[PDB]
Amino acid sequence: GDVEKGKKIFVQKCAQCHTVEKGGKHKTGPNLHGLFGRKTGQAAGFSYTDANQNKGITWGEDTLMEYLENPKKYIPGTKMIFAGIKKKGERADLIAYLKKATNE
Ligand code: HEC
Repeated sequence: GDVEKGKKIFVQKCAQCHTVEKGGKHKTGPNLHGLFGRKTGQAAGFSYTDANQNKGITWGEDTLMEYLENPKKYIPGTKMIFAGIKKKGERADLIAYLKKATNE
């Protein structure tokens, strides 16, 4: 994936609901710092659905690749109202961006 392309995707498709930085605010969706290795539904201070709390997976490259294609298919009942990113390359770029931005 291409980090710079992924940054642009994040701004267009994600940033209205999510921050990535350490100490960034929860918004409509949870702050995503530490995403890689985070268990579903475990960010303190965010009110998740039971569906997101109970999915029982660890976020990382492949679980994110699947989720982001079609969130509701991966986590039925999620309150993340986002249809998905259909192009594999776009998902890969976004994930590469997230891997950097959620760790910095
Ligand atoms: C607002 C309209 C959203 C947009 C646009 C995106 N996300 Fe989101 N996300 C949102 C909510 C309300 C939640 C919680 C859902 C629930 O059912 O409780 C989420 C959740 C995620 C998660 C899971 C995080 C966890 O701690 O388990 C991830 C990884 C995530 N969102 C990522 C993400 C990305 C990368 C987006 C752009 C493609 C994106 N979301 C858009 C709300 C909104």
